[PDB]
Amino acid sequence: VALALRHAILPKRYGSEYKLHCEWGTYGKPEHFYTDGGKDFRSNHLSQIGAQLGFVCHLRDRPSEGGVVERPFKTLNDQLFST
DNA sequence: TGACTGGTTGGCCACTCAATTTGCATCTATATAGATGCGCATCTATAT
Repeated sequence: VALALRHAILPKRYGSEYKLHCEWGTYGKPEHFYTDGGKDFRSNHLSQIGAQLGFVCHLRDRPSEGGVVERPFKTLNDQLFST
């Protein structure tokens, strides 16, 4: 989770070996972080990251509330991985 | 004649001093057993 936050937050750049035509172009840090109930996200380590960067964490009520993060894995299976 | 006799140029007390014994109070500097607190292993529980 900390590696994924580091990539999300820092400005992104990729070399020509990724062959991109666009730039990812996103950066900066959240005001809130919303997660499942997994130990990874309820760990003290993430809580210390939250307090230093200033983004309080929140646990989702049910997997169906996570629709924004859950659905992209179906979309990746269909458009990318099944080929 | 060989005897006799006479002749004759410190202690008893009161006071004092060096000493030297004996005892008591005061450090003192070490020796030595018990609380207290990390620092990790180990087990249990919970979640995806």
